[PDB]
Amino acid sequence: EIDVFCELSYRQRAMYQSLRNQISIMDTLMNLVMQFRKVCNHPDLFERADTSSPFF
DNA sequence: TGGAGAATCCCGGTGCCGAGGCCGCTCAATTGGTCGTAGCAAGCTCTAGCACCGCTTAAACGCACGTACGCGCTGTCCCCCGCGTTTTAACCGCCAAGGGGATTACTCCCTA
Repeated sequence: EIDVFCELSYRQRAMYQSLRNQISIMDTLMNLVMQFRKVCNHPDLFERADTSSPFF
């Protein structure tokens, strides 16, 4: 059994920390631990990156 | 009237498939007892439904009389039927999708 640690990429931690900011109001925690598990898997699960352009 | 042909009947054969009957279970109908009530029986009031009389007039009705409208009769046509050809898409089969819902998993926190 080999443990393989890797840190949250800058996009993931932008998701994770703004999500964790909800703990300043709630604590829904069982909802948050599923959103935290999504971003810990891939942020496209939480918000799919897609072709984008400036504000019109 | 006759006739030909096209349309409908009837008779027998075939098949399939659904109705009628059988079997398990269950759960919902029945037995037995309690308790509340509700509506059934008496009694009182007096409300308004019925009957009658007399007057008023305005609504009904019998009949005169016309003319306005119902209907049969003629002509036209046009437009809907009937039947043959062309075309389309309804019906059937088979696979696909997914989409919804109920069960199961596991944390977190309310509430008893």
